[PDB]
Amino acid sequence: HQVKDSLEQLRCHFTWELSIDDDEMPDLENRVLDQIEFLDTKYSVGIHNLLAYVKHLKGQNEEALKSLKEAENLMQEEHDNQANVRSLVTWGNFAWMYYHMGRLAEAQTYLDKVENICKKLSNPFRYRMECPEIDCEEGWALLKCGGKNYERAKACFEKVLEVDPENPESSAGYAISAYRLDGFKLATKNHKPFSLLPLRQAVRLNPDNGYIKVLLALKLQDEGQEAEGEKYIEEALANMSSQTYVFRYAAKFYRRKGSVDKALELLKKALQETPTSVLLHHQIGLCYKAQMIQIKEATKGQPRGQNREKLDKMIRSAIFHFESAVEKKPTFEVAHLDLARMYIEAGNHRKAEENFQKLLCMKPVVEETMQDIHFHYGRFQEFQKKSDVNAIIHYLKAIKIEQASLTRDKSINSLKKLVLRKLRRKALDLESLSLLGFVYKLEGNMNEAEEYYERAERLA
RNA sequence: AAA
Ligand SMILES: [Ca+2]
Ligand SMILES: [Ca+2]
Repeated sequence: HQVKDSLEQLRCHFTWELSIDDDEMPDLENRVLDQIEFLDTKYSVGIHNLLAYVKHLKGQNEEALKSLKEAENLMQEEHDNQANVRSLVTWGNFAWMYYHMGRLAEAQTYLDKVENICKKLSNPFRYRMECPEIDCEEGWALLKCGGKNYERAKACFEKVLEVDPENPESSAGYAISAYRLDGFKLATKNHKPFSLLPLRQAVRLNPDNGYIKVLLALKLQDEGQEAEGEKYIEEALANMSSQTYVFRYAAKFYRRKGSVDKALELLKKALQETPTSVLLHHQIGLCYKAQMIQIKEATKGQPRGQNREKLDKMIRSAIFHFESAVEKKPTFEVAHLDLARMYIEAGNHRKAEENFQKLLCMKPVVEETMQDIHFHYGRFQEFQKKSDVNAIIHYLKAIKIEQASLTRDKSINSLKKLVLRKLRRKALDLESLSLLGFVYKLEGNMNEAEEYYERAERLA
């Protein structure tokens, strides 16, 4: 059992517990291929090792070995054939691959290669290489493999910064991880911009990195400093590196600023290069949604003639792109929610309902998203299905998720409005009286609350 | 990646 025990001491994708789910694997593979072709980074060893790991999980071990050989080839060709500790991730993945393929003599050869380097560098462990480069590699792998891994990713980069606070690579990874984690909390009450200072430091330490700049721009826009942010958008757009990724986030920036036509032009250029990106399809749908809202206001809700044709084009285009996003990544919860809401605009309540039913079964990484799912389904029930019974059920389910948020407050207000309406048509509805007491209790008005709870009690 |  020495071989398997030794393999478990290696630091590589096989021991990083990435937990890649089958239903997210097609999208992951597409994003890995996009990154190989279009993200300009100093080292590409990590991304080719992740592609090999994906190929292995797909049952394509010979294809996996080709990616590991490419990782080794690129490491030398583009860095003066110098030795680099990042090779140990590749060798570790070779050892695991050969073990799984039954090429056990070769697996042992790769264990021996790793051991030889750990000894040469006075590493305390025989096989587990302790160095900042491999902490970074672990972090980048976690960061590519879905939101459930982001706290672990951030901690990988933080471990480096606790020893070397000006390390450029880990500054970048820590800032991106922190930014995405801030996004998970962006609608929660009293959320704070933990990623802002990290992003400023990462831009300082990585002055040519346009990916970091556009995230800094977006966080500045979040914090009410759009003009400052726009300077970073312009700097990133002036450099050719990673252009297709810069376009995604610049487009978000311009959409949120109100320059939707400009956003769409950038996204359509980006789609020429990465047509499988679910982020691009979702962002494109969001632009069409924003244009729909614009047309509705200019025509005060009653577009006719060419305006009606334009509106229908926006609705059907948003549906097309939201459907494209969820075909490619069926776990993309918020894209299903935007899709359901757009089927309401199209007048197809059966397809809206179908997508809401799908959403009610999901288990998002961000648990608060289920507040939005119940809230919007409750609104659909109240306003499209004319079912106060089901509206109340789902407003209550949103409220039961206790985390204070924009949506939980809207759900309380919507429930209040609904029950006040029912009491106007029937002042002695006992269920409505106690729900109104509940609402007032959640708001803090304890005397009004107990009044309605008592009033409700008497009648019974 | 909605918000
Ligand atoms: Ca390039
Ligand atoms: Ca290749």
